[PDB]
Amino acid sequence: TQLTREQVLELFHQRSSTRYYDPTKKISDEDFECILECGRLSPSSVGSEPWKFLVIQNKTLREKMKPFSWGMINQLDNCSHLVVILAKKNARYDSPFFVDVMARKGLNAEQQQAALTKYKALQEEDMKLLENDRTLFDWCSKQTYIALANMLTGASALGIDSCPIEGFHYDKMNECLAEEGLFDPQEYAVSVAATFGYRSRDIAKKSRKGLDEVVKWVG
Amino acid sequence: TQLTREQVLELFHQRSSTRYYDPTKKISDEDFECILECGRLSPSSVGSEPWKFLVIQNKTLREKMKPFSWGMINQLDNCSHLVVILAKKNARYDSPFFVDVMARKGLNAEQQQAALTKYKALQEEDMKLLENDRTLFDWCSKQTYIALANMLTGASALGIDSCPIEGFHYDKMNECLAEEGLFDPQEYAVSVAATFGYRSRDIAKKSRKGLDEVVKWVG
Ligand SMILES: Cc1cc2nc3c(=O)[nH]c(=O)nc-3n(C[C@H](O)[C@H](O)[C@H](O)COP(=O)(O)O)c2cc1C
Ligand SMILES: Cc1cc2nc3c(=O)[nH]c(=O)nc-3n(C[C@H](O)[C@H](O)[C@H](O)COP(=O)(O)O)c2cc1C
Ligand SMILES: O=C(O)c1cccnc1
Ligand SMILES: O=C(O)c1cccnc1
Repeated sequence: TQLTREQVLELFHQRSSTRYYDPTKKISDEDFECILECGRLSPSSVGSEPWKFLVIQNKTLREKMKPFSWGMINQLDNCSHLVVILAKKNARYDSPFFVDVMARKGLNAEQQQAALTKYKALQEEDMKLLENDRTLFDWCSKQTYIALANMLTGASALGIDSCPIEGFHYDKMNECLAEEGLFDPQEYAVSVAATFGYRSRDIAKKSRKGLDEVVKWVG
Repeated sequence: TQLTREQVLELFHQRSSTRYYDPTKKISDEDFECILECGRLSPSSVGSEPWKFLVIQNKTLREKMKPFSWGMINQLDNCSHLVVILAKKNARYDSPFFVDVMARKGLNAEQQQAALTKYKALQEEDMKLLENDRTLFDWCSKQTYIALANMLTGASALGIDSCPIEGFHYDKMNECLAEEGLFDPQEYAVSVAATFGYRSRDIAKKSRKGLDEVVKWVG
């Protein structure tokens, strides 16, 4: 709730990508539930929350991923928890998906038509998202990277290590998960994944570009 | 550095999108540098770190933004600080950008050709990023939304309010900032923005989907 600049900086400095997990250690259900809340409570463009969190504790499913998940093949067997994040497909301003968005905010027929023209201008004019399906999906997939970032940070504040994962064949992971009946492949598609647990090895040297190279002040 | 579940949960409940800032309150330079570090230290796919943070404190430049920034119109006049986050364009596995990435990790000719083979498979086969410029750019822009999320959360743990911003004409924001010579428009393009300051109104309550609607457990 309140931290000092030296605790805040250390909290973001201390989080590291953990590629080797201790299979003997596992996260508590209350610890992981608060990690998932970090995700659920994340902000998202126009309150869209275009995400779904699949928690893959089934061990037969983890083994089936191994062949096309080179980024986490040596993490799938030992991590305590695995999360695959999906992003909403085709979240157009006039889609049922956005009727639910407006409905969660209690919008009358007039409030909805004003919000609808705002969504349209955002998607069609401001960001040019309705050229094809991939650009619109990537917009919701961007929001899911917000939830991903917050789950990593919330985990690291609870002493739990993590690794974000993109190292897998999207097409094969999509098919494997949709054929296992875990989501409707016309409404959602995989966006990014993440492992959680406790490090087995040591945490390496934090390496990033300098602050003076990545910031330009405009005064 | 270490928080309890009540503190972590409260940290993500307390962060809210602030549309109304107190113009008499400014964030100190030391507080704002610690917010910028939160972004700099964020994880990124293959350590790409594909972001640049523009801090727009010039009030003439802010005023030039108001006509096409409906999402931020009143925030531009009262927020303490404004950050426009750029994402790298054309970040192909065989680009100079990725020679810099490999160079910061110190790889020899053998390690660079092995890593280049992994970047190739990741970008071309696994994620299908190389079918046009937009898909490759949107990959880096997803990374920058991680940096965005960490800046919002790091700011709120310091007691500083914020609001992520997508509500603006992107084409016109790219042009306006490139005409001030702030980046090379063939190397970078605007990804997302954020305002920071101290709110003038109180936090309204979280409205999110339930944990039971957005989490699917597979045991
Ligand atoms: C990427 C992104 C862009 C956003 N753009 C704007 C914006 O332009 N203007 C605005 O007022 N709010 C914007 N929001 C704020 C969201 O509406 C807000 O996150 C959501 O309604 C949830 O509220 P909370 O953030 O207050 O929890 C944006 C949020 C995100 C994540
Ligand atoms: C979106 C995303 C995907 C990532 N994918 C993988 C991955 O598949 N496998 C992996 O080992 N690390 C992956 N990483 C970890 C990064 O390589 C790591 O974050 C970065 O190099 C910085 O190191 P640090 O996080 O330990 O500081 C990923 C990171 C991000 C952000
Ligand atoms: O998220 C919002 O509420 C929002 C986004 C863009 C423009 N106006 C509002
Ligand atoms: O970020 C990495 O280190 C990474 C990303 C994808 C696949 N393997 C490694």
